Amino acid sequence: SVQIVYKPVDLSKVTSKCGSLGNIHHKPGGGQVEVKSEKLDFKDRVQSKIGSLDNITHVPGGGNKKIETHKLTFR
Amino acid sequence: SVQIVYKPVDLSKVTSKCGSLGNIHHKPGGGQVEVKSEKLDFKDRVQSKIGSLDNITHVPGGGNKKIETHKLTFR
Amino acid sequence: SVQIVYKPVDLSKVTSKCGSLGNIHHKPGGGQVEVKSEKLDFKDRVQSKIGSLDNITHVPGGGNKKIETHKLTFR
Amino acid sequence: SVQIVYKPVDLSKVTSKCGSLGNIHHKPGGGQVEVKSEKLDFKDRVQSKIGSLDNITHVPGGGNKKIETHKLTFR
Amino acid sequence: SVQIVYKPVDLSKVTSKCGSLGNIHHKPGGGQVEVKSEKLDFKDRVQSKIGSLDNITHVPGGGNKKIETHKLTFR
Amino acid sequence: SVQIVYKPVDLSKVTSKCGSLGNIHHKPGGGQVEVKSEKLDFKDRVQSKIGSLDNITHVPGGGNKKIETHKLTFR
Amino acid sequence: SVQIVYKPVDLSKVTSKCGSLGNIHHKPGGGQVEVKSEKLDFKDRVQSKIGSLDNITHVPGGGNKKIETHKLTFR
Repeated sequence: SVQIVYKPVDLSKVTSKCGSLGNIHHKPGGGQVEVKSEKLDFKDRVQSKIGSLDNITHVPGGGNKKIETHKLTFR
Repeated sequence: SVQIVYKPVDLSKVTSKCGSLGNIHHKPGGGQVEVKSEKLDFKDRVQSKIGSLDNITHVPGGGNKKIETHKLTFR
Repeated sequence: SVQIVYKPVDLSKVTSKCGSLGNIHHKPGGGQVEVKSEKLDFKDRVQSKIGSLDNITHVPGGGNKKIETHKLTFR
Repeated sequence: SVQIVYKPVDLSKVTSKCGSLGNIHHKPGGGQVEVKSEKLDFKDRVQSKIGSLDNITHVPGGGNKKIETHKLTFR
Repeated sequence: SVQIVYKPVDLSKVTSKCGSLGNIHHKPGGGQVEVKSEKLDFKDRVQSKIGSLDNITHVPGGGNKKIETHKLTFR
Repeated sequence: SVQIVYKPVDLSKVTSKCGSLGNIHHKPGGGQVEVKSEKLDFKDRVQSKIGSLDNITHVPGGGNKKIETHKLTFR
Repeated sequence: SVQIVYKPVDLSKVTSKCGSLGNIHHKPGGGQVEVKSEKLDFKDRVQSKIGSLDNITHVPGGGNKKIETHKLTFR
């Protein structure tokens, strides 16, 4: 016989108090990109950017992240 | 015989108090992109950007994320 | 017989008090990128950027992260 | 017979009090990148940047991180 | 008494033989311009551009110029 | 008495033989310009560009120039 | 009495034989310019660029120049 008991408890807390965020300026002068890739062959769970000129301004009032992977494997 | 008990408890908290967000400016001068890719062949769960000139201004009042993958596998 | 009891407790705390964020300026003069890659062949859980000219301004009021991987494997 | 009891307790605390953040300026003059890679072959859990000219301005009011990997393996 | 004789002779020649002109490509990625000029005051024979984002493709089969200012001033 | 004789002779020649001009490519990634000029005051024969992001592709089959200023001043 | 005789002779020659011009590529990654000039005051025969991000591709089949200033001044 086998018994497995997986009873994790999480009363955890992730938080911020953040006042004014204010004067965020993001002013990029524009570059230049070239790519040559005579053939491509992607096959499983692939994430790809091949050519890109990508600006982001990401200004979250909180932006608090909490990743909580569980895995229970029996064989 | 086998018994498995998977009883995780989560009373967890993810939070922000964020005041004014205010003057976010995102003013990108526009680049230039070229790609040559004489053939492509994508086959399973592929995410792809091949050529791109992509600006984002992402300004969430909260933006708090909480990812909670469970997996229980028996064989 | 076997008994396994996996009962972790987490009352943990991740936090910030952050006042004004204020004058963040991000003003990049635009570069130049070239790539030649006569063939590519990606096959499992691949993350790829092949050519890129990517600016980010990431200004989270909190931005507190908490990664909590569990794994219980029985054989 | 076997008994395993995995009962870690974590009442831990990760924190900051951070006043004004203020005048962060990030003004990069734009470089130049070239890559030649006549063929590529990626196969498992690969993270790759092949050519890149990437600026980041990451200004989190908190930015406190807490990584908590557990693993319990029985054979 | 005074005599002035202004008898310049010009049998001059300005010329080109120019075959095919062919594949001129002019593909500009679009910039960004800002100007602040709280007051302006222009007064004689002024040529001005104050803000501009101006592309030209000027492809004259000849384009030969010949400027020939004379001036004779007596007092 | 006075005599002045101004009899310049010009049988001069300016020339080119130029075959094919061919593959001229002009592909500028787009910059970024800012100007602050709280007041301006221009007054005689002024040529001015105050802010500008200006591309030119000037491909004359000849483009031969010949400037020939004369001036005769008597007092 | 006075006699002045100004009889310059110019049978001069300016020339080129130039075959194919061919593969001229001009691919600038885009910069960034800022100017602050709290007041300006221009007054005679002024040529000015105050802020600029200016690309030129000037590909003349000939481009031969010939400047020939004369001046005769009597007092």
